[PDB]
Amino acid sequence: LSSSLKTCYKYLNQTSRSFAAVIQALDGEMRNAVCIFYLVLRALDTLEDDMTISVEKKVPLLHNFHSFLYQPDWRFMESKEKDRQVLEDFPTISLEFRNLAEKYQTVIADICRRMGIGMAEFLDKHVTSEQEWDKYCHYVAGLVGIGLSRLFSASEFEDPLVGEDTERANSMGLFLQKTNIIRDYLEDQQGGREFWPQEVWSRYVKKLGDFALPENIDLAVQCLNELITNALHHIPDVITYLSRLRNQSVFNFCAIPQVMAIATLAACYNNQQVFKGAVLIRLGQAVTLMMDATNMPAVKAIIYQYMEEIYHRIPDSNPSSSKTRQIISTIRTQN
Amino acid sequence: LSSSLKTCYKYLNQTSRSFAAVIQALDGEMRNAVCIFYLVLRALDTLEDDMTISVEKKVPLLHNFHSFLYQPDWRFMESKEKDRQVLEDFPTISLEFRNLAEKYQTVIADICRRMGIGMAEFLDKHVTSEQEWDKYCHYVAGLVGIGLSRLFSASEFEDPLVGEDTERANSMGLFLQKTNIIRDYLEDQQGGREFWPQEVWSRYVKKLGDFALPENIDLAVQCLNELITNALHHIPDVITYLSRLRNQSVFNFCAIPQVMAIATLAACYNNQQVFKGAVLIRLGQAVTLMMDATNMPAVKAIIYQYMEEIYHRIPDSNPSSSKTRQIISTIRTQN
Amino acid sequence: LSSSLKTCYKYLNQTSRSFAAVIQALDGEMRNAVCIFYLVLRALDTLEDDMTISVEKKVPLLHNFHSFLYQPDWRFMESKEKDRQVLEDFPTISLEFRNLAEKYQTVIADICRRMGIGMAEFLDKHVTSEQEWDKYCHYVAGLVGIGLSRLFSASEFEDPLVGEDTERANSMGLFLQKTNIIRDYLEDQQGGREFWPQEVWSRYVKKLGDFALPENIDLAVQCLNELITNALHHIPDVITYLSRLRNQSVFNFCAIPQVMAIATLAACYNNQQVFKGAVLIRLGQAVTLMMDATNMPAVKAIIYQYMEEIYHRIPDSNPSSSKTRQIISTIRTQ
Amino acid sequence: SLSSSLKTCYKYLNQTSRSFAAVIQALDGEMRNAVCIFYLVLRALDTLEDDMTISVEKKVPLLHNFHSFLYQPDWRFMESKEKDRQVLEDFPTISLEFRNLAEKYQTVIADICRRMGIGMAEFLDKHVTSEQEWDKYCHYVAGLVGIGLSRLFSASEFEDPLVGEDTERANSMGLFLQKTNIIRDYLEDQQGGREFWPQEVWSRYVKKLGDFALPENIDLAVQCLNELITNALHHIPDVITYLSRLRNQSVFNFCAIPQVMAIATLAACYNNQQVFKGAVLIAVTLMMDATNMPAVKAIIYQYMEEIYHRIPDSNPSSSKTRQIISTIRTQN
Amino acid sequence: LSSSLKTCYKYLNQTSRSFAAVIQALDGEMRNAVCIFYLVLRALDTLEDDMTISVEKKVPLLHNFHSFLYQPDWRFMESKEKDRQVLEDFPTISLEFRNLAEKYQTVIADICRRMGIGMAEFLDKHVTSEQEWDKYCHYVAGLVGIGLSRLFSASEFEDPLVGEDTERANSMGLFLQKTNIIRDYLEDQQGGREFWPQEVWSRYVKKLGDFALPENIDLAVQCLNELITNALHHIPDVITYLSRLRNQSVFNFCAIPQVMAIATLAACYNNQQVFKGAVLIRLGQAVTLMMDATNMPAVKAIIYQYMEEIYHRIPDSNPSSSKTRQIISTIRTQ
Amino acid sequence: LSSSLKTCYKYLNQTSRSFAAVIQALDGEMRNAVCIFYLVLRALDTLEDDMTISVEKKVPLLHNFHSFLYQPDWRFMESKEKDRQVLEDFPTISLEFRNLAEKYQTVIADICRRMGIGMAEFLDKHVTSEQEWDKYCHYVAGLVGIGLSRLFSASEFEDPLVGEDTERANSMGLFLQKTNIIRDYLEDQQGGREFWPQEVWSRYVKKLGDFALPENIDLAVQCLNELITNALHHIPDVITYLSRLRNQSVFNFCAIPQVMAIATLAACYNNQQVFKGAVLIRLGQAVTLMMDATNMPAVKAIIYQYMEEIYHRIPDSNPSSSKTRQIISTIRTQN
Ligand SMILES: CO[C@H]1CN(c2ccc(C#C[C@@]3(O)CN4CCC3CC4)c(Cc3ccccc3)n2)C[C@H]1O
Repeated sequence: LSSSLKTCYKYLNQTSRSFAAVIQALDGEMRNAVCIFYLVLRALDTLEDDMTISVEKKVPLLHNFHSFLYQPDWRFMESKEKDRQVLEDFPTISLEFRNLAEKYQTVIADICRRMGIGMAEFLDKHVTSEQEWDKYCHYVAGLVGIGLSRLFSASEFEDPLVGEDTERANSMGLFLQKTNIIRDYLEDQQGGREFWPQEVWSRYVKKLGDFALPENIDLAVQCLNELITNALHHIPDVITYLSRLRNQSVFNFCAIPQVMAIATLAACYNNQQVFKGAVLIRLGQAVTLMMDATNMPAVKAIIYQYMEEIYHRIPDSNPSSSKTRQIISTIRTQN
Repeated sequence: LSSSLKTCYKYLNQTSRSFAAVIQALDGEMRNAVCIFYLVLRALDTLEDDMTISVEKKVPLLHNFHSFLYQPDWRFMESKEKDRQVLEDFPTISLEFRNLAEKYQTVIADICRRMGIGMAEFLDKHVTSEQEWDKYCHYVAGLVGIGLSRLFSASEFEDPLVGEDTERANSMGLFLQKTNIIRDYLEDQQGGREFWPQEVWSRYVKKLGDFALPENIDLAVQCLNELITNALHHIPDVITYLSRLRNQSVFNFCAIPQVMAIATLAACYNNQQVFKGAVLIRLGQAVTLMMDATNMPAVKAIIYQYMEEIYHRIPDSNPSSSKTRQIISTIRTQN
Repeated sequence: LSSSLKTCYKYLNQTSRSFAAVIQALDGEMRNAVCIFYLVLRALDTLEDDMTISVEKKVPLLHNFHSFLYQPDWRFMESKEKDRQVLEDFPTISLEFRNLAEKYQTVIADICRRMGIGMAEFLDKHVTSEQEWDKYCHYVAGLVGIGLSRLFSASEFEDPLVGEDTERANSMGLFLQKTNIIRDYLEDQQGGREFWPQEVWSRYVKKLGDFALPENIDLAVQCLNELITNALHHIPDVITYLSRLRNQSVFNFCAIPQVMAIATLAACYNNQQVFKGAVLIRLGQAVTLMMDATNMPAVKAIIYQYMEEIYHRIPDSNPSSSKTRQIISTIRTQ
Repeated sequence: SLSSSLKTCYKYLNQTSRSFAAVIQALDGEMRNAVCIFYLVLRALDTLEDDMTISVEKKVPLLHNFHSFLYQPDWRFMESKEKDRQVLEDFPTISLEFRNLAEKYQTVIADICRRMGIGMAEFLDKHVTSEQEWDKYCHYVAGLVGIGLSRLFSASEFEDPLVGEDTERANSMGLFLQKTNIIRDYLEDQQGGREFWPQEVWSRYVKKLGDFALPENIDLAVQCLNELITNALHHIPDVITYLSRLRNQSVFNFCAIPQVMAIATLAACYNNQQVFKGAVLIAVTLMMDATNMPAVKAIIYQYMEEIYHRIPDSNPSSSKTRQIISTIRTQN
Repeated sequence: LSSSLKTCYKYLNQTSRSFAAVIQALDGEMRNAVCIFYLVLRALDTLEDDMTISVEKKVPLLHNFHSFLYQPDWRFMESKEKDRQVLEDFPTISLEFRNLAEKYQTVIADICRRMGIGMAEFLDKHVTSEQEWDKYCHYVAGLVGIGLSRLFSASEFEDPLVGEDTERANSMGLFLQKTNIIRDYLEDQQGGREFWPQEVWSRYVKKLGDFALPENIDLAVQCLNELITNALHHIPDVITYLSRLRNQSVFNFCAIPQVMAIATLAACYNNQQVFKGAVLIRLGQAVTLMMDATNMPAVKAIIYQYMEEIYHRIPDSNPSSSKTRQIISTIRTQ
Repeated sequence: LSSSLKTCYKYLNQTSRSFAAVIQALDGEMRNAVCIFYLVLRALDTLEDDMTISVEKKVPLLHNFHSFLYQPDWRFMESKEKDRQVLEDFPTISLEFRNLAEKYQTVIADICRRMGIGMAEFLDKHVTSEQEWDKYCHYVAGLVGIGLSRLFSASEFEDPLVGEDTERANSMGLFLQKTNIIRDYLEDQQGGREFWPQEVWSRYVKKLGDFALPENIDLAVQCLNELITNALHHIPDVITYLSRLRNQSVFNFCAIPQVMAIATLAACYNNQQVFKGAVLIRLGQAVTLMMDATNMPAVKAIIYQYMEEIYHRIPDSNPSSSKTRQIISTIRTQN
């Protein structure tokens, strides 16, 4: 009934392309909790992205963002990004945050603190190792999967296990983040951002930006398949995690984005287009045509169908061909 | 093995484009009760539309139609309409009506009696105020939502509350009827039928027929968007009503047509093609692709997706622009 | 993390174009049990189809196939089939089979044995009568539907009532098989074998190969509608059988294949393309574009929409029209 | 408000039914009225069969056409002198509600009424002789009813299609109840001039069935009582199988409770001289009711042991009784 | 292991002869929420019944009782009633109240607030019409059935439709209350408390206390039967309300007390003993002892047997005979 | 249709007045396993209790009994007990023991082995401390609770937790055993056996037999209430144990005997009749009557009512009054 809450949801739909719909469809207290949660992370993320903010002035913000949640008057009017109104009109957001049950804000604020730490940390460096890729993805998405699970277990809509297995929840976050990192190479590159792991791309070319160069299209695709193969290893945890949910609204919120990500990886696999523009979500085969992602067995079938689309297009001489068949074979056989 | 019951279903399939399937999919008792309810209403509508029937002769028929249900031999042989078979062979349909449990009989007859009254009432006039629009929609559709709701409750497949809350039931009907009226502007025009509320279109043109003329397309679309905005006010009730359903076959029957109507309004909003012919139902955003309208959370997600599709296309100039944002905001925040 | 199990699933995906995913989606012990069940039946079918194997050497292999399951070192390297890797490497499959629980093994073996016997029977004869056509289908598909039902109950993921209803489980199989046969006419014509009952086509033309003759397209399409009408008679049992299920993974597994088959028949009905080439699962109505085969009410709606897509195309010319409408009518009032 | 005719039917149900009104009224949705009406028409038919003031010549056509009177709106019978005659004199009210039932239910009920009428007519001139004939008679008046009820459960979709298809198990449900009642109502019937115990059985004990009423034959009476009960016990395995297939709670309650009461009646009558002098009066159990399958099994097993340890070694059925009880005990 | 919570359950058992067991049997959070709810109502009721508290002092206590839940030190030490311990040690009870989740606190406080106003309203008067009887029963019990329903839904153990149906929840309360009021005629008369509606008993006697007079036994039993007939009218709602429940612990909690009340009315119907002391629930027709009140179909059967017990004892001469038959007919038929 | 298996069931019904029915009602594989388990224990108990079998002969019989299960022809023809038939025809029982799945054999044999040793350990002594009472009861009943639980988990009709939590399984047996020992005081006394713990009764009289003396009735009842109070301490575990069962047949089997034991204790509490003969079912209350022990909530309510029947009788002057109120209070407020 609130006017500020009405504003929060307006922002959610303003800044979110993939989650407003499933968030708003969440039952009870999760609706506003997840909604608010998304808004604070957006504002936080909007800070790390504004390069017009000196590193000397930005480190503080990231580190003490979790504290601005309790500062009714706090805000930021010195941002030029496109999602500024959430910082400028942050008071409206912080307000609703404080209207949440403590237990929920005890989770959201903890994550905001821990994320701000990781984000600041990677502020003056790029991802080198695959281990550091995980690490970075942990700070910006893995902790969100962890934070979301704890919110679910806290509302009691889901068993406490969900919130306890930070590992599985971590994978949920990593799979989405890696998928988007892979798919947005060109966009990120043209923006001056580099997220692909140097220890992986340096085996192909001198510098990451070279993949934007058409003469390197063959090497680029090869690196793409290696990165995708890497992300595929999280699928086992995704299935395990999804298979433990019992609340329908929570399952949709969780399953749908994951399936959309898997669908994106299948479309991007061995696809030169990843280096020319944006990629389009191929719906599944003739079987998936008759099924959606709202029940576990169907989500399984859909995933397996997307694996065969990848498996069937694997180039014999691709340097990762063996690795790709290995993980896919593991996904087919695991139960 | 009843030839008459078989004949009824043959008729159901010959006249119901979008309901035969979901109707025949209803569990047990509701199947025949809803099939027959559709057929009798179908016959009533056929009489109501037959312009070759003099008013003086049509009024008593609409008024007394409900009584023919109990007259074994009653039938109408002077109709030229396409679906005239349900009138010429009414004895077959009325016979099955009399075979339904008494509790379903009383609901259908009562609704038929009240609908006939309202249909005759609007035979000599057109819709003036937006209030008359609601009254007209109530008589030919709202009452149907209420009738169906009463059958669902009486069958025990759904809670007593579904049949009791007539306002929510009424909204289900108004939303479908308003959507179809908005969608079929042109077709009705080329038929001497005017359903758009006078007190609304008279603010853009002086002759409803003027919207078909393109010197006014810009005004016609303004009127179009206003009416759609009116119709959107029923969605909160539609969500509330669907949220109370617990029987899957009933949920399918109720939700699917509602979701299709919402998809339709989104495909007509600020769309010039409405005044040039038929419109198509673009799928639902990337997410929707993975969601069937067979569970409440999914239906919500879908409904929100469409709301944003409309919200994203609101011209700042459109005279209803702020009302359209207002209702959409109320729908997305309201839990 | 078993090596041989991973291989079985590699063959599952390899040989099956439409069951792999739904099989891998099955709950607990049904997963490997049905996968293995599909591979063995696959190997067995591979033999029957291989025409290089003599009529005297084939019969034995068919009759004893079920025993090979317990004979570790048993293999077969003298086949020219595209899916011979299952025969050549049968030990990998027999091993995992032997790793299944006793309850599952029993079922699978029994079906293989009975199927074997049946397949041998039609090695020298042909599909003459419709009753005969049911007989064959019962052997190559009907019994499989029963085996699956039994596995569901044995797994106890489904009520004991499922495995008991052998009559409708058999119908599940008969419907799919008659459908594949009807849709795969030309490919089977240009292949050497004919599965369409002579008693039915013999009343249309003198040779099944004659349907491939453009100068008979009419007679062709008419014989087509006639057979399809025959397959539609199984739908009531399919609906009843599916209505009984309570496990989501089992329902998806049973319902999606059946629905696709129905979509198939609706595409083939009164269609010439069944004789020139192969058909497309043309889109469904507007409503169906909303639902998917994962819950019974939705499966009913989808079925009804295909029945109407067919019914509205019935030409009152067809010697079958009367019968086509008759069964659909029955399907509508159930 | 709605149908006062239906209210009259439930009034008759409670008027004529001593043991089923409550569980029938408790059935879910459609089964409720269908089973109520089914009970009432059978009750009218039985009232005609049992009325001895109606000559056999006049009675046979009524029994043969009863199933058709269901479709004759004004038909009724005003010459019955039986205590339950109100259902015949006001049959129009009952057939009216019978005709308001969905057709799939009418079909089942009329069919059972038709077949039962034929069977009842067939037994008006003859007595029950062989055990095979005893089953036949029980099939007509009760076996077909179990079959009828089962077909209604499947037709309603509250139970699996199998329930109505397995006519043998459904038939056993009826026989067990009817044999039990026949065994328990020996005296009452003898005093009414009606004989139901198989002649080929009681003849091996006395010359005239009415002799068991005589104290000087009590020992022989009890021996016969035990042979019949022993016979009746053979239906239990089928009863258990039947109940174990039910999935609807209201249907389970309706089917099991009557069967348990009948089993409790046999246990109370076994080797009991009371069956021949007056009326018979019906510990782990007392913590359980007959509303879930495992509990029903337990209750049945307890009753079986009650009979088992009471079996007189001298009794000539002694071995037959132990064998069937052992068979029930070890049955899966 | 809270000592204060330990004390609350101790108080629950000291004051509730017929609810402690089913309350302690409730799943998860409903357990404490309903225990506390019972205790605070027990205190409020003791205040209402204490005739040593003047009306001008009592009105504020009743009106503001709900606010006392949030006053840690509030308590009442001037009561002479038998259950005054909950009032004298109210802080221990209000403490556990404040420990309950906010969603439960809100429902309990709201019902105390509303009940406080209703009780106060009736301090200066006796129940007159049957409409007034319903209003009074609504205030002291109807609101509790409504409150309990909201607690069930708030805990998620029950569907939200349960708390939403205030009409039937209200009937659940009126039924228990009217039954107790009927049963306790004598005990209330000897206590100087009159609850039987005046517009009803004044048609039989000059003073409600006259029913305690042996020479009016006949006019007393008739009034008794008229009140029971009135109470029977809530059974349809009771059955409807119970059919909606899905959680076993909640079902037992709601069904058992209703069934005991039904057994009580049957025992009291046309029973002279009502005016000479308490009445014994013995009851049980054939079927009964082979089924208890823990599943809906059984509950229905048990209720039907009790309705038949009453129906079979309805005297022709009784002024309510027709009405009594009508309502039971309605119960058994629909 | 095995003649040896039905002979086994004949013996079960012949030697078990209160478990034969619920055992026979057990689902699938549990049925035979539990039937056989009961028979072998019945045979073992028949040896232990036979006083015509010398200590010299008995010790080897109790210690090796478990091995006789594997010896096809082992039998014992010198028993003078009433149930000697199971010993003389042991090959029939052992044959069926060996036909059970190996996993069940492991359990049954293990328990017979452990029980054998425990019984042997007590042939030469009486029960002294309360710690020893627990030990004796563990050997003859607690181990059975553990064994039965392991059979349930092995069969998979119950979760592995049922079999793993041996402490709760042990409590189920101790409760029943302690209840039987309390109830059978007088019968055992006239039998020459003493089971009441000496460290408890000695604090009241010189010899256990003195409680049977009319002049010691007051002291006797006091002792009785102390032992009963002791037994009540297992109730929380009984509730915990039963609350975890998922299979209806297993629930009935475990719950009914437990509730019956609770009713017995309630009936014996502060009851002088315990020392003049036997006692029985204090028929419950008004709430009880309306509920059976086939669902957990109902079992809880039934148990709580009996706790109150006891609570209501605790006389302030009983030496154990405070201890009795304490454990009962603990039983009331534990979730
Ligand atoms: C409460 O939710 C329900 C509301 N629904 C409605 C509402 C109204 C109608 C209608 C209608 C008509 O009067 C309009 N027109 C077409 C059908 C009849 C006769 C002429 C219809 C059509 C209809 C369907 C089935 C039986 C009767 C009518 N459906 C279906 C669910 O969304």
